[PDB]
Amino acid sequence: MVETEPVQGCRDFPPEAMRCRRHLFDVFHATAKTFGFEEYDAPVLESEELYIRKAGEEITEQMFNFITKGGHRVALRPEMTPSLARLLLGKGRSLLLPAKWYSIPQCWRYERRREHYQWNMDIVGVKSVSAEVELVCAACWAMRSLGLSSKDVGIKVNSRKVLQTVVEQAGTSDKFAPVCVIVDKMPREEVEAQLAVVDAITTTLSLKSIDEIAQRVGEEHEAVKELRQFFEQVEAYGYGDWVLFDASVVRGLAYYTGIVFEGFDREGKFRALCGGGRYDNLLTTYGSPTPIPCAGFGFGDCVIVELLQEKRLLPDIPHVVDDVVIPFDESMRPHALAVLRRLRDAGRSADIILDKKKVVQAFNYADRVGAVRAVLVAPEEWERGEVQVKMLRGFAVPLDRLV
Amino acid sequence: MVETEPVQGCRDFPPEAMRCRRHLFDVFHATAKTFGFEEYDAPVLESEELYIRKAGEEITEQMFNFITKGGHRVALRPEMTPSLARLLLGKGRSLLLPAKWYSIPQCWRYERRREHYQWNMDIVGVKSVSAEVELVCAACWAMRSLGLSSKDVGIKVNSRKVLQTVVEQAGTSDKFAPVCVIVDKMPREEVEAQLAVVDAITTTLSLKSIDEIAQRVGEEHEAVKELRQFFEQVEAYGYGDWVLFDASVVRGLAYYTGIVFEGFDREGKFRALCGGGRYDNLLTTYGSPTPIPCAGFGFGDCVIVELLQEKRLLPDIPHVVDDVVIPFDESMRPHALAVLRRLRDAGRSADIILDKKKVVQAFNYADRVGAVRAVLVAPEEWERGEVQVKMLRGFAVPLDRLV
Ligand SMILES: N[C@@H](Cc1c[nH]c[nH+]1)C(=O)O
Ligand SMILES: N[C@@H](Cc1c[nH]c[nH+]1)C(=O)O
Ligand SMILES: OCc1cccc(Br)n1
Ligand SMILES: OCc1cccc(Br)n1
Repeated sequence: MVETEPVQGCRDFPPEAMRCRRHLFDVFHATAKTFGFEEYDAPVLESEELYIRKAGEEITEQMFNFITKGGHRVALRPEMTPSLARLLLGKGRSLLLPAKWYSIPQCWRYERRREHYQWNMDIVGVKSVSAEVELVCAACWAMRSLGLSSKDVGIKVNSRKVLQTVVEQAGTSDKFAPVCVIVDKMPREEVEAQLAVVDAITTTLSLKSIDEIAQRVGEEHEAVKELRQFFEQVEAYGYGDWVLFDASVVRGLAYYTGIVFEGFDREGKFRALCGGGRYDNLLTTYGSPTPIPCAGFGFGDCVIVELLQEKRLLPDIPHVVDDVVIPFDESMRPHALAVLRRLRDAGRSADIILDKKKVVQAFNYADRVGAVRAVLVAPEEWERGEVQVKMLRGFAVPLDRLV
Repeated sequence: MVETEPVQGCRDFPPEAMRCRRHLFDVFHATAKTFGFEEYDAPVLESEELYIRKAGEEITEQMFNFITKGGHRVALRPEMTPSLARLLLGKGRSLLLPAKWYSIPQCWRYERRREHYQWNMDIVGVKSVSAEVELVCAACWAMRSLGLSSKDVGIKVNSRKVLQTVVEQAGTSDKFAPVCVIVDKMPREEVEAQLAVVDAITTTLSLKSIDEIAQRVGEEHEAVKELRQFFEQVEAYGYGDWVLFDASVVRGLAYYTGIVFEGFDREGKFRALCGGGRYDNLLTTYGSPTPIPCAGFGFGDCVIVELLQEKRLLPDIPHVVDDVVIPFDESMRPHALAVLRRLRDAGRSADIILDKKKVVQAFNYADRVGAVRAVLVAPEEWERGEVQVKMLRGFAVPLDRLV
């Protein structure tokens, strides 16, 4: 027998599991539409070059790469943001701004799971914190659409500019991104050893509010005015109970320059539900002649499902279909087919019993596939221009009155 | 600057191109729902073993394979059917039958395009030709939903059992599948040379009707009764002008045992639009203790788009959004945000102008993103509990009357 299990660290999605995934994705799609984002996509396969950032990122360290037969260094994408930037840079001057683009790519890694799907939402060409406001609200919106509340989850919000200022007011301005990557890992003894290759860092990470950080850098330091505006806008949109300040949040990615944020469950049981931030320099580093402000987030398909399961928000939903058409016997098949065509022509989902079987087993089959209605096509009714209809969740009906 | 082009033989889908793809996929999905098929998925990455069929298939010859860091022979899937069978075999006795499963996987190759998406539709556990009838009708349905008619396209239909009988009545019963693979290629001189490593084959390929093939094997040879039933059922479903007999159609895949079929444009300008057939032995060869009848097709995303472009059936459709909310200035942002929340709460798609800009440039922006309506939020109206609304495809309105 063949190996029936999927390849290492990858998931199968038979119909039952696929209905769950599709329930999650319907939300990602519907939230994007609500928020005016436009869908895009790009090859899962990208040049390895794309991801050579040299900051010790976990995401790049764990890159699922290989060499083609032609000798080209390639990778299954570990994230989407670099692909987005390539696309943006490819368009350059022709792309109208601002742009709001989303996608739900499968992303990969090698080392546990080797794949996941990740909802990506990004705003391009918006300088102001309104971009981050909308992104954080979109993530809250999706979580709320899935049945969660602000009692279940929150979004922690910070700015890297603060640490930047503390890095700046202290000793280069060359390695702010590596430091973030290390500080993101916060085993204190281990983290400090990595930073050797500091006290103001730990202190400012532990500062508990905007007022306390305003004391450290001024009531108008770049980062203070943005956060107050951010919290003020989220407040005004009505999702104020969903967001809060947390100075320990920097994220693991090199390219964030400004506001960063992270979704979490309020019980402390799970990893981040989603993660994002402003990355105003990425496209400059890809060789863009003009700086392109950007901001966005990734929202994985696994952590959220665990949370939804824990909260009893992922009930199995069975397959449904409107009609199951049942030939009384094989002589009625042509006529049953004509009825099938009408039902489908009217926008109904409909099966016809494909195999040879007895009526009562056809009815049982109808029940098992979650049919709302069974339509029996029998000789005596057919000559009266009728079928027998029966609701499952039988009285004779004219063919025209079925739809 | 970074390489802005995608990796060799792969396609980018910026919003414009993605709208086209999504138009095609909406059809694939909606047809599957109409026909009662259930969605499933599986990893793009599969064990190379899965595809070792040793029949000289083009699809396996051109397999995008590699070795992992752990030394495991793997491949980006060249087709989906083997993945389906793995899943089916994994379930075995627990899977209720019949089952109707669909998916729209990206599939890959190495050699031109290295990737395409392919709608897959398969019926499992149905012995009779009704399976093939429904599959062929589903493909016609999708094409018709895309604007095509039976004047534009058809489906050629055959059975491999005929050639099987001619192979059987002639000299082993071990290499029927390799012969199909060669005969599928029909450069006559080249094809005959391959078959050396025959006249009844060419003759029967050139037979022009069911009556002529019935003369060669009997009015009830397995293949004759099935085809008459097939054409009779498709006729009864009302798609008789879409289908026809063609004895030269065998398809390139080793595993087809019965009825095979192929979609084509009636002008002779394009390759096959879709391709499928019955494959009643595949799961036996994977080690299933019980024979599992199966039938299905693949329907690519490229040929169909070319055809639709040629027929002027793929007009660009611009982005749309219901509302664009416009702060009169920054002081109105909080209030504009509250309005944004209401609109979205009511199921509308809505943007808010994120950047600082003048009203008339906001209105222009609204027009460019395809907004149905612009909602101006200005101080004088706001204190009257109102905004200014203006249709694009402005009169004052109470906040409650916007939805
Ligand atoms: N690529 C980021 C998410 C993101 C999208 N846009 C900005 N950030 C991640 O994987 O965490
Ligand atoms: N795998 C086939 C299509 C198919 C699906 N089911 C049966 N056949 C192909 O690539 O042509
Ligand atoms: O960002 C972590 C990550 C990247 C790719 C795949 C998986 Br699973 N996890
Ligand atoms: O069946 C031909 C095929 C397989 C995989 C990818 C592409 Br493009 N074409």
